[PDB]
Amino acid sequence: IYAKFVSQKISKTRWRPLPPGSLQTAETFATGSWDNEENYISLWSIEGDHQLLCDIRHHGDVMDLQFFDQERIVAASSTGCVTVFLHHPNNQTLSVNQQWTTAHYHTSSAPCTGVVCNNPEIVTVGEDGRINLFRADHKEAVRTIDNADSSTLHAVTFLRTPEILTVNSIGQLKIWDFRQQGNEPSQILSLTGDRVPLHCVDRHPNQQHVVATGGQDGMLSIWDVRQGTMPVSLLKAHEAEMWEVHFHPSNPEHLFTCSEDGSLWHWDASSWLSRIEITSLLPSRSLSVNTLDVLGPCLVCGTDAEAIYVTRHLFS
Repeated sequence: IYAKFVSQKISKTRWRPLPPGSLQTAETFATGSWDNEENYISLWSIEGDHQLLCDIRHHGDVMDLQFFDQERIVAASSTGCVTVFLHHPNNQTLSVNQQWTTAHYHTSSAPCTGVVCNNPEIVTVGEDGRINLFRADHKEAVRTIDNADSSTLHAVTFLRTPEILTVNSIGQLKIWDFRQQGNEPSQILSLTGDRVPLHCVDRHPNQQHVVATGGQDGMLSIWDVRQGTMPVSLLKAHEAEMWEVHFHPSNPEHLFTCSEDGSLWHWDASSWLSRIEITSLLPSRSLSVNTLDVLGPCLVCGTDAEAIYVTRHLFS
């Protein structure tokens, strides 16, 4: 593993997906920054090293970031705007491809807090309680659900599309479907109480009913949406907020979490619904680790020390 300092607090880091049926490992990743007057979305290509491929100014903090496909990156802004940026296949520059400037708003600006992609669909959530389904090259949302909750939506994942699951500031998981009538969830699960925000969620890659969430209190919870209103497992973990949680996409016996307390943990259960081994990957006294991504043996993460950490050799 190695660090590179980049003069911006990094909110989001994501690997560019590999061409289908590629045998090479990930080598390009995107970053989004926050807490600057001038925030950026940047692309980087790879003692290891990486260099700046191109960048673009982003208005507002980068609240979330996902690749939609190899060339399109979707960003959520603190302004409420959702933007598709295009990385050109031939000239490698970034440009604004399309956007929904009123994805989230108060009727005042409402941050877009989460986005997930399943090409051609894009799903977004925000502090206005709106849940949007967008499709590439459609000017208007395909569907918007106006959630009437007094809580704040913090993150979203697909279950089986067009079914989704959201988590909120009072510790509830809510399930929705964009084909549904009305604005109510189909099911709710939650923590014991209303005092513990959930900040992140990820679905298991092969078991569409299994999700992991991370909380204000640093704990990892595992849920089975077929089973009751409560978690299956509640595991002590970090000393402060868990900001992201990811199942490894090709071997989900591995799972990764990161925290405000400066930690990034590699959990190795090699089932989550039933002795898990944990390794802490970053140095002691790191500032908040805001984000991570993993693909094959490659891990990238970004911190409030204005650092990006990379390894392309997690298992060798």
